[PDB]
Amino acid sequence: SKLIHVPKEDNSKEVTLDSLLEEGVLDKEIHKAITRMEFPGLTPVQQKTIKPILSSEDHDVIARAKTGTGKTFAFLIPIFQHLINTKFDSQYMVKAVIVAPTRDLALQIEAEVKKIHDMNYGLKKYACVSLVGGTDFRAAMNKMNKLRPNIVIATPGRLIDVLEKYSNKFFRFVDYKVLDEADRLLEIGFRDDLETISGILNEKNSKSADNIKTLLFSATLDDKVQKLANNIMNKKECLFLDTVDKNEPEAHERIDQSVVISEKFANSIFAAVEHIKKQIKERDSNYKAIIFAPTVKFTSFLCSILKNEFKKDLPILEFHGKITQNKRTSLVKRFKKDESGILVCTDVGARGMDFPNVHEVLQIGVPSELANYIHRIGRTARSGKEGSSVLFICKDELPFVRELEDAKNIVIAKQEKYEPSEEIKSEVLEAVTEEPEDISDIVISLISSYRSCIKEYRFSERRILPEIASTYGVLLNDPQLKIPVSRRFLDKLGLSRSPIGKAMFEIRD
RNA sequence: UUUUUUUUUU
Ligand SMILES: Nc1ncnc2c1ncn2[C@@H]1O[C@H](COP(=O)(O)OP(=O)(O)NP(=O)(O)O)[C@@H](O)[C@H]1O
Ligand SMILES: [Mg+2]
Repeated sequence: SKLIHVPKEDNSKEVTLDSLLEEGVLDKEIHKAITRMEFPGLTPVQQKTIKPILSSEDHDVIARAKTGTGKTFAFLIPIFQHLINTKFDSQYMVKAVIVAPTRDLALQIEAEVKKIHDMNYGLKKYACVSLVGGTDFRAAMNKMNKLRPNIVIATPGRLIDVLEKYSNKFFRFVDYKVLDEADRLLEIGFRDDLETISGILNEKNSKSADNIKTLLFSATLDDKVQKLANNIMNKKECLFLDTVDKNEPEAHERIDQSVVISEKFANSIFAAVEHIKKQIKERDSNYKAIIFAPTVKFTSFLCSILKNEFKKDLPILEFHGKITQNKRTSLVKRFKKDESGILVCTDVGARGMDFPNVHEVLQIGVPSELANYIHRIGRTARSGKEGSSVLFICKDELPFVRELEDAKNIVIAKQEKYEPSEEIKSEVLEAVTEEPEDISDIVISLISSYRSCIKEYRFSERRILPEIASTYGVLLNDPQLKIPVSRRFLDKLGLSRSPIGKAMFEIRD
């Protein structure tokens, strides 16, 4: 299908809620809702996408816009307008399906729909239900039946689950599907699910298999997502609306980026602790920060250290996929409202989540994928605000920083070295209550995570894996101690004959 | 000795 490029341009007439109202694109009721939010104007992506999304042209839409620049309302505004345009047709049926890669992001998008409802009670007739995992299935279906929503927001697993059982009842009249964080939903492990969802929706559609229009949004995407999305895009024309220059870096330019390079992976923990201690002092505890880590087990470990160091100064919140869904939701609600605190998380919180007035994004080690560097740091500097980010890595992770320059055109000007004092090491290690078996589990989780991104980040396997493994000895304060394991385990790892495996493990079987 | 998410509360 034909991809039509509409690139970023300089002096082009500003689009406003009024001008869209005056020109007949937006109805009074949706103009009213958004006006009462009292935004200075419409963001660039909103100005660019609202009219094309609503145009009677038979096209799909792809939109690129930097983190924190209002992509959510860029799709919700025209979705509401479509619901108004067709209000007497199939009024009890789902007309728009929005899919997100995480439950908390799905729930956030729903909360934003509810804000529109709150600014104009006349829009409540266009009801919304979220379909996400870790929530009661029956309670959610009771809500579908009671409210007969025109808008569904969902994560892929639970959406497929509902569709296999109830696609005929609610989903035969869908006109739009939206992939938020589209590039993420089209990677391995979501792409097949999105193809399944798209196939069901197209097959059940009462008008035709090509009826549904598809909208893709992300801060990180290009021409190549069209290829990846080929089986889910129905229309013969695809509009690519871009608010970023072709060669311009995708990272938000307002973020003051830096990297702190240690000799050892474990030293990044000490660097981060000292950085946080200094920020708490200098800002008189007026400090709101998010710190990312590579694995669930390590995030949990890092939370223990940060609580021991900083619980007296700031709240420390632990956010990952093994936290119960009730707690994930309640902690997201709190950190959205709070003026200060530290959110410690995995890449579950890398994309989409909008926590106002975060001062800094910190990262210990590398993201779960290259693009997530851009999304991670984009948790700060949202809707016009300032922000900073610090990447704490060790020397053997430097090829990641080179790949950021090579692949994404991101050059971090501020780079410095770090070496921990014996004082900080003692302070951090002595409060660690984890048993050796727990430290082993934690470091093994890191070995696995790093092993999986060696090719993508161009690491040297023979250097990076031993360095990650050596964290075990560092944390037990004995640097020639290796991780005790079984031969059966080493065989499973595929390192039984490797000198790399010999440098990491001791067969204490 | 589940590497990040993502139905199984249908
Ligand atoms: N026109 C506007 N003017 C000012 N703020 C806005 C506007 N539209 C939305 N916002 C706010 O901007 C913040 C970020 O919007 P959001 O839609 O989450 O960004 P996004 O582009 O999806 N970011 P990401 O998902 O991180 O790539 C939210 O707090 C919105 O309320
Ligand atoms: Mg978003």
